[PDB]
Amino acid sequence: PTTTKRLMGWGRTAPTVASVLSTSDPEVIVRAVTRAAEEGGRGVIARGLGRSYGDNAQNGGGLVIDMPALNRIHSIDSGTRLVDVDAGVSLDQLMKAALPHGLWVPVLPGTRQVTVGGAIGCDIHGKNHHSAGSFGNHVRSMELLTANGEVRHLTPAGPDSDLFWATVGGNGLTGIILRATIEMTPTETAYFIADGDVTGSLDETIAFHSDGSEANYTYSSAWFDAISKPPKLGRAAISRGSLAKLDQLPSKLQKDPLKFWYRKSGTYRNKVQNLTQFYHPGFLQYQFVVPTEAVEEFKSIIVDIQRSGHYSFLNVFKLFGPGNQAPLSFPIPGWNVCVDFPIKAGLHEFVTELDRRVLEFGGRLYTAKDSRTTAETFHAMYPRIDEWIRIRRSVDPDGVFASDMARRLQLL
Ligand SMILES: Cc1cc2nc3c(=O)[nH]c(=O)nc-3n(C[C@H](O)[C@H](O)[C@H](O)COP(=O)(O)OP(=O)(O)OC[C@H]3O[C@@H](n4cnc5c(N)ncnc54)[C@H](O)[C@@H]3O)c2cc1C
Ligand SMILES: *N(O)c1cc(C(F)(F)F)cc2c(=O)nc(N3CCC4(CC3)OC[C@H](C)O4)sc12
Repeated sequence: PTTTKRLMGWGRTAPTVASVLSTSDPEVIVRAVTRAAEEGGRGVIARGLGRSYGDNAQNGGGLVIDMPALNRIHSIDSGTRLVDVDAGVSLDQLMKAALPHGLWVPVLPGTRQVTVGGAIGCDIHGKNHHSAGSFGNHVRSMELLTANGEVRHLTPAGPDSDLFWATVGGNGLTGIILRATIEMTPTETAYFIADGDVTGSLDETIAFHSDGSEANYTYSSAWFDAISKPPKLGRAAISRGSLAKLDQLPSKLQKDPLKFWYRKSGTYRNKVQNLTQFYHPGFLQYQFVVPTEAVEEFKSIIVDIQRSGHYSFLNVFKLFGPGNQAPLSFPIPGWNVCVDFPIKAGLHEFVTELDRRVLEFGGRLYTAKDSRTTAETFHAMYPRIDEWIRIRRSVDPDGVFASDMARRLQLL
């Protein structure tokens, strides 16, 4: 039942207070939206598990629908590879449910604690982006509650393709997704055949990813060094691989294939690994991508980070593949970097500086990772933003759907 609560992003900054609804009944959500439309307060926004670091899933003064309560899985079909799920279904929940059927979650982020609705809302990406694209590429259909109380059937190629692609990466600003059909990835096992490599510099890391080699693997990411001075800066521990076939597993693991003095270094070949072993090996979360061809410019950001004295120990490096049709979708082909800055004096001035260099080089920031950037910067980082706003207003003219991010980045 609707009640006032303090809500925060994962980064635990900029708290605001809102009214919160938690229901497993789609009809209560419809009535709440229609009621909010007829009364027109500060607005409605859907919330998933709250794994975004910023302010996209909160609406100070308004209403927030806690979506995790709406978590029924309707059907799993190995033949079509299709899965019909409530937007509040967890990726962890869906994984556990679809694995015995031989189906794999097509895009897996760093944590399995995200809703389908939040996966779509931020168009999440994973280690397999260069081969699979982002989460939006794998949504066959979705049911979207709009400001007028209508539930719209949306498809990537069909009649409402425009609303579909404005919803993907739309950060809940086109309405509340109630339900989706996801096309899962077929798999024989829950294991990876993996290669490990180590490089000695930023240049080597770049070159390693630049020789067409990435096409040999479905999944690829790397940790890199952001603390050492050149020539050691950028040296990386690269982890690449693909889902194993059954005949590639040792016999001891073939029993249960879909189950949930040596020198130890980062170089190995054709290693069989489970999900934990392949993935796993306050703080300002910062993520940016610059275009592939902007190699020297990308290098300059990494160098400047190191020179700045802001020291990040947890950094992820990935080469993104082609993007998709969503105007607000974060990934573009090019160099993606996640960095974790300990909060210190001068950090905020520095990230402001980083934002503008990313802007100049043709790059963008991720909505799931931001709480600080300015509206003029963000608009400029997404060339299709005005096209998106026009679509958003067509389905929500009176601004029934709103969030702290939407007011901050002027997305209404
Ligand atoms: C440890 C960690 C690792 C991560 N790794 C990755 C990664 O590798 N790749 C990556 O892309 N992201 C990553 N993320 C970010 C995360 O995947 C996204 O922020 C995701 O959107 C969070 O899902 P959520 O269910 O918590 O949604 P929330 O954070 O609650 O909300 C996200 C947005 O989606 C909207 N939304 C949520 N549910 C609905 C719905 N039912 N209908 C309409 N709109 C909705 C909200 O309005 C909000 O704008 C990571 C986060 C953490 C904490
Ligand atoms: N950046 O946040 C990031 C990018 C990618 C990639 F897909 F672009 F390559 C992948 C990625 C990832 O796989 N895991 C991340 N984690 C964040 C920190 C971590 C591990 C997972 O450490 C503990 C905490 C619970 O999560 S970030 C990431």
